[PDB]
Amino acid sequence: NVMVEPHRHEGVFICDALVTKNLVPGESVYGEKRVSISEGDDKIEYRAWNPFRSKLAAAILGGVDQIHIKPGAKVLYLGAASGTTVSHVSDIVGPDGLVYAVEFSHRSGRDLINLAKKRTNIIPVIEDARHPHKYRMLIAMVDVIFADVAQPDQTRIVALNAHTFLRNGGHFVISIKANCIDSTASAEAVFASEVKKMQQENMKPQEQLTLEPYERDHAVVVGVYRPPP
Ligand SMILES: C[S@@+](CC[C@H](N)C(=O)[O-])C[C@H]1O[C@@H](n2cnc3c(N)ncnc32)[C@H](O)[C@@H]1O
Repeated sequence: NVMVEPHRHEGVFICDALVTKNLVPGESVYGEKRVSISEGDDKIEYRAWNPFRSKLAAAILGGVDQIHIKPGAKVLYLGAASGTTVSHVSDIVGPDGLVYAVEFSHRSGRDLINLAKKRTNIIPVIEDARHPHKYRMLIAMVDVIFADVAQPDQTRIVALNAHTFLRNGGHFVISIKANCIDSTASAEAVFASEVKKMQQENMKPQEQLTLEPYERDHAVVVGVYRPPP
């Protein structure tokens, strides 16, 4: 009997509980359940991924087509907070991948630094994502930008980081809480405005979705970055 199967997305597993392979067996990050499966000499541990805490988990359970975060990927994560979702991104990309965890709160930054002591593939970048010139010497070109900064100017922030760091043909995944971007606009008006702005920066959405029943008026937009020469 197989208990934990690979998900459609490489590096994600499904146990309906979503889980990732724990890069640091024995350690939990935010109190999540861990499931360790031993058979003979083999052993693998997974970590439960809470879709009421992690917008990316809610999107995956909501049926997103691609997430682009995969084993070996280099990810620029904007708005890393204390590392809840970053820890699962770190699990997915694995030892040969890389996650830059950009977060400007020093309080949250201390949690990220402690998390990255055990995870070799996390670089805490405790800086303001509006000013990538201050950290551009730390960020090698990346494959994916994941953004969840919950700011009215999030699209401009993401575009500036994309134009600096994202490879041609790389991808983006942007989390959008409508009332964090413009609380006097309707969710549809916010999401349409943000999609429009992305397209103008050669961030072409390939999929957009909302996150019910985990979150209300909260979208995830996934797409590809195809800038001019
Ligand atoms: C919704 S929380 C992120 C939750 C996190 N993505 C997760 O799922 O684990 C938004 C975060 O973005 C951070 N943030 C907001 N504006 C920022 C900026 N200009 N630069 C860096 N971090 C920023 C906030 O401090 C906060 O930690």
